[PDB]
Amino acid sequence: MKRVLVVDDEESITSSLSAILEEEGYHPDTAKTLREAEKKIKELFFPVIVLDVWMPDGDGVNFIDFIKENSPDSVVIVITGHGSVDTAVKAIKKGAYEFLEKPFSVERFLLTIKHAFEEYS
Amino acid sequence: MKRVLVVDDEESITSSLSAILEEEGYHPDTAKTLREAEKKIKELFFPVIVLDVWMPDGDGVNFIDFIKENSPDSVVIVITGHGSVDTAVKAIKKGAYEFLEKPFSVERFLLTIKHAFEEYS
Repeated sequence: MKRVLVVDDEESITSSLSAILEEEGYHPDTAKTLREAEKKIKELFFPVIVLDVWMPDGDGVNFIDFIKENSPDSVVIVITGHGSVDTAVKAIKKGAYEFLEKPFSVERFLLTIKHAFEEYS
Repeated sequence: MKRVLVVDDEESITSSLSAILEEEGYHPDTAKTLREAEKKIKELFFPVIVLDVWMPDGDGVNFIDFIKENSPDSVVIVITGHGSVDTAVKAIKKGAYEFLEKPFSVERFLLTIKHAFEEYS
């Protein structure tokens, strides 16, 4: 199942990214808090999940630790508008399949998901 | 033996980075061509090597493929002044332990090596 969970305190963004995700047949999700995404993350099977860095509860880079703990085969994408090569690297070796800034187009956004699964396989 | 090979068509840079590397007891090296770094690479044991992207023969990101072929346990660092998050990621999953732009300070430069080994272990 092309299930995907988009975690972002910005309903404005998730709303858009959710339109393109649901269009490809995928199941886009929204989460304003990580803790909430963790409860369901362990209560259901999620192939690929998207979690930005700019989080209210806590950064996303560190959030991976939990995922890689209760979902090693799982793949999560880290995105942030602040931009940073340093944080990007450490965010790639943690549990981020790809690092994309805040602004993104369906072209690069869709390519991320499609590859997110194929890779996980 | 704290051996390190810095590949950069810029003798001006390698000259500096080589001063700090040799200071820590490491053995800094310079290479204006990849092909040359490949011959010696398979002619000796190299724990950590640094290869920038801006190369005359060919990009460094793709160069990793060769290393990961005749040196999987080996760790190489990819650096480029052009800067790019996209290329950075793909350069991290290839064989780059860390991604640092052109300009760098001994503080971040030394930290890369020190961790380069410890990590490889």
